[PDB]
Amino acid sequence: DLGKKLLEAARAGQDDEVRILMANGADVNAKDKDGYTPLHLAAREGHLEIVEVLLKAGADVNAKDKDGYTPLHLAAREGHLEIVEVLLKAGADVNAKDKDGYTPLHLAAREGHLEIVEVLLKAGADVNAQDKFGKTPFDLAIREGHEDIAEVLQKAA
Repeated sequence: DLGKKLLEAARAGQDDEVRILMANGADVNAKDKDGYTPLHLAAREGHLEIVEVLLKAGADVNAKDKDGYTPLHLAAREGHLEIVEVLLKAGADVNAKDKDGYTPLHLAAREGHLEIVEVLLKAGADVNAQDKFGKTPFDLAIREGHEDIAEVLQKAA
């Protein structure tokens, strides 16, 4: 199964290998046991070239894993700025919620990725989105002391 191979190559950042598999018919929307697609894994790991290749192949940019995470959730959490931007351009739902109501903005704020927070805001991230605990990204920012993020978030309110 070429999908299972594309998943591993995407995670491993094996560009030539990803290239070969897709050039040879690999299912770009292959899912692993946890619902990750190659786009999730590449986005999480920071493999930009692979991300772009998958997107152009029409990979579902808003695919959800078993917990509702989109590739944008992962890139934003991990702090991969270039990947976040590429995902957004490809139509990523910037306000996608996971099973706990976490948006990419929540995750970026929680993690302290200011640059990503700003980029998410420009793409129309909802600063008022609440998670399962009724917390907004602003709340998460205060709860990690991310004051630069807290301020950016409050100005976008």
